[PDB]
Amino acid sequence: SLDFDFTMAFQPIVNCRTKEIFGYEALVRGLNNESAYSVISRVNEDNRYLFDQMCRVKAIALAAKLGLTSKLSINFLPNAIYVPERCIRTTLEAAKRYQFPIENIMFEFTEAERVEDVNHIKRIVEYYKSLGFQTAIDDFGSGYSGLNLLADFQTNIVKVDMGLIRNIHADQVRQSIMKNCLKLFSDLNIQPLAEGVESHAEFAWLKAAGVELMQGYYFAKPGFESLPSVNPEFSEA
Amino acid sequence: SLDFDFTMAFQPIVNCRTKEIFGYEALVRGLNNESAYSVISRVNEDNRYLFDQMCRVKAIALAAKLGLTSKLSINFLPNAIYVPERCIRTTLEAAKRYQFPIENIMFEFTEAERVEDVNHIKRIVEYYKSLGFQTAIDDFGSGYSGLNLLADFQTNIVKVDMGLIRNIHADQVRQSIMKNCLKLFSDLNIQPLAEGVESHAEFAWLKAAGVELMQGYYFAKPGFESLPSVNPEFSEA
Ligand SMILES: Nc1nc2c(ncn2[C@@H]2O[C@@H]3COP(=O)(O)O[C@H]4[C@@H](O)[C@H](n5cnc6c(N)ncnc65)O[C@@H]4COP(=O)(O)O[C@H]3[C@H]2O)c(=O)[nH]1
Ligand SMILES: Nc1nc2c(ncn2[C@@H]2O[C@@H]3COP(=O)(O)O[C@H]4[C@@H](O)[C@H](n5cnc6c(N)ncnc65)O[C@@H]4COP(=O)(O)O[C@H]3[C@H]2O)c(=O)[nH]1
Ligand SMILES: [Ca+2]
Ligand SMILES: [Ca+2]
Ligand SMILES: [Ca+2]
Ligand SMILES: [Ca+2]
Repeated sequence: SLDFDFTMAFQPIVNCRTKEIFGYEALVRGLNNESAYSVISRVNEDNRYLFDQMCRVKAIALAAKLGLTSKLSINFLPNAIYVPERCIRTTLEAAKRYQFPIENIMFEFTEAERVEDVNHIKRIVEYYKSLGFQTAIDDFGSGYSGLNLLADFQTNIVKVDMGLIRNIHADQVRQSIMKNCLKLFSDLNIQPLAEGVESHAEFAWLKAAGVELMQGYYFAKPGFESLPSVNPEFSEA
Repeated sequence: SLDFDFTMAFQPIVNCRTKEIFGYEALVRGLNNESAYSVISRVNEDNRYLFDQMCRVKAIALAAKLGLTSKLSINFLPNAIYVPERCIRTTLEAAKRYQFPIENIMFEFTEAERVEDVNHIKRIVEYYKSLGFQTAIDDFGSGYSGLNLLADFQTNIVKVDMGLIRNIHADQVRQSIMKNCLKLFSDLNIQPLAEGVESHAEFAWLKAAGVELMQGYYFAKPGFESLPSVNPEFSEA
């Protein structure tokens, strides 16, 4: 073990077709709502497995304490940790003590590590899918999270990076990128999710294009140790 | 300022529609055909801009000595100190002295390894296009080189990474990625180039799906200080 402490904020993912909440992403904060980066910047190589586990337990315990009945999304620590089976029971144990279905837990793989050689996140994704977890590719269209991931394995969901979503209602290039990626997603039976939606104009274009799942300040900012309600402008039109 | 010396190999790019050679990529080799990895291993921060400039001039001089009449494709090294604006003169002087038309020189931009700045390699790409150079995004669909690049700037050509190409006649996920990227490249009016083609089966599929420009061992391996001829089996049907 116990070097430093932190907690979670939660940000809803909204199904714009049914206007209900698909789930919440768990986002780490310091005890006074300090930033995620200011917490993760204290995570080094020696306490990576401890911090990984504590994030998982902390997100599961808080979501359950707050009464989350939809999905809980947890970023998988990008550091390609090994023996994917080692300390997966620490996540299985936590979900059992809070009676939280494995099937309601989605791990988001945000590949952005030091070495561009680690395709064996495929081993981890296929293992986690075998236990019943949902899976997502995070930050698709940025960093390392690219087509190279889709080529070798497919997750339930792909979170399109907010760089690709910003101002898309009037950016012809991003429009074409998204149009052709959605058909790719459809061909791969993968569900899209647009992240970082900030304005109604982006929302309205994404929804016409066929995206149902969306996340962003437009719907709700992350809520410190709380499960935010979603913007009235969208939930009543 | 020459701590060591090297030279070049050249590998043809074939336009399979017109059945003629589009150009040659210049690939650095050791003086005894040592690997490009072995030559770039000796590049540190101190001799970065020096090595770079030597690469471009060496490639132009050799190409001109060997009698190249088509395009010459040069890799723009990532971490190319990211401040070119004035230091393109050495490339412009070399092209003029060896009477090599600048419009037949293509630069291949493999990555944006200055991610603290956003428009960084966009700044360079637009500058070299403004001079009349050809440009290409290299290793598309692998590594850090992907859709995030296409969203903010467009080159004349996008070379699709051979990881996405490998065994594509057999791999239905890769067939879908490529079908939908090809239509995206069409929408953006970017000419696709398939890299690393190794067999006929791959070539025939890529050809049938509308790729014209291709490169790889199936056509010819890189030629040490030479301009290799292209395999007769593809040009004899
Ligand atoms: N400009 C903008 N930003 C938005 C919007 N909606 C959400 N954001 C923010 O984007 C980030 C998405 O999280 P990420 O997973 O892509 O990066 C995350 C994630 O990669 C990483 N992280 C890694 N492991 C984590 C972990 N166990 N728990 C929480 N965060 C973790 O911390 C990074 C910091 O994210 P954050 O909390 O500051 O901001 C959120 C979120 O508040 C939006 O609409 N507009
Ligand atoms: N397995 C396989 N490899 C192939 C095939 N066809 C070509 N290759 C090779 O793939 C590499 C494509 O070059 P790249 O730009 O994608 O990576 C290049 C490039 O990023 C960099 N580099 C090489 N020459 C450079 C140069 N002159 N200037 C700046 N950077 C250079 O080093 C890497 C290795 O060059 P290489 O000679 O060993 O291999 C070539 C090439 O010889 C193929 O069909 N199968
Ligand atoms: Ca995430
Ligand atoms: Ca993300
Ligand atoms: Ca290249
Ligand atoms: Ca390449």
